[PDB]
Amino acid sequence: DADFATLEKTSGGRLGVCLWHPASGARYGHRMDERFPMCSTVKFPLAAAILHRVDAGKLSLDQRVAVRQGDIISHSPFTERHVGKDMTVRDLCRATLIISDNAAANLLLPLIDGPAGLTAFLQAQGDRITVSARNQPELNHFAPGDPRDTTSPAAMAGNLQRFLLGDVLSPASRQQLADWLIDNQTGDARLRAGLPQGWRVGDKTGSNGQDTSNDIAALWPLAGGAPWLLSCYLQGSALDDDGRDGILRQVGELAGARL
Repeated sequence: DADFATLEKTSGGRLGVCLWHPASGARYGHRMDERFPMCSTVKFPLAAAILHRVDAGKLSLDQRVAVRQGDIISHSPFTERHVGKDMTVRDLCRATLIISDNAAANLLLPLIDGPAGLTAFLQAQGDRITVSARNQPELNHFAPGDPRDTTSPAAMAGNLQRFLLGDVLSPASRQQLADWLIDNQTGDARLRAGLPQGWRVGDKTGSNGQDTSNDIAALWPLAGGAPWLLSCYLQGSALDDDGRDGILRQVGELAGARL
């Protein structure tokens, strides 16, 4: 927890990291309780809330949601192909997670009573910090003192534990959720690029395109054993997307030396 301070100086802005090993209780990080904008990382608790409602019989992964032209916004590469028809909830979950389909998240949110319902879901599972207030794209707005669409590195690391390793979800739902993060397509130049060999990575990313990039991940040891959880938030950085990706890569390098 001193390498992160040195790394934060390179970034500019605020760097929040939480590396947690639940089986042993080891914890490393920096600004672990400060609030950072979630950006697209809000899609991970969004998918878990969907699966939890599915496990409760109040929703089905095979029910289909209509897609109209008004639902399409920027960076929605899968939902834009289904204007005038429908898509299964399962495919909407996959699209919003592995490629960060923005419209797919706006179509999943009303199924769990919107951002207010997502916050109510997070509070019921034990997360009293994370606040989900808006949908895409305005959830990327952030200002100090404004807790809307924010989380903490420790809170999101705990959510990774509850939904992937805990018993919040059914064994089939939590394994499907892990498989989605493993199939992520947007994190090759971020945490994955710095993490060492011998670990399976599942992650979800986020970015505002100017000064904020986030990446939360689960670290399964390929040689068997208990997994780690790594949340990383970088807000207000002076580096652009490629530079912030380099900071996220170095976070993976620092975490790899602590495994």
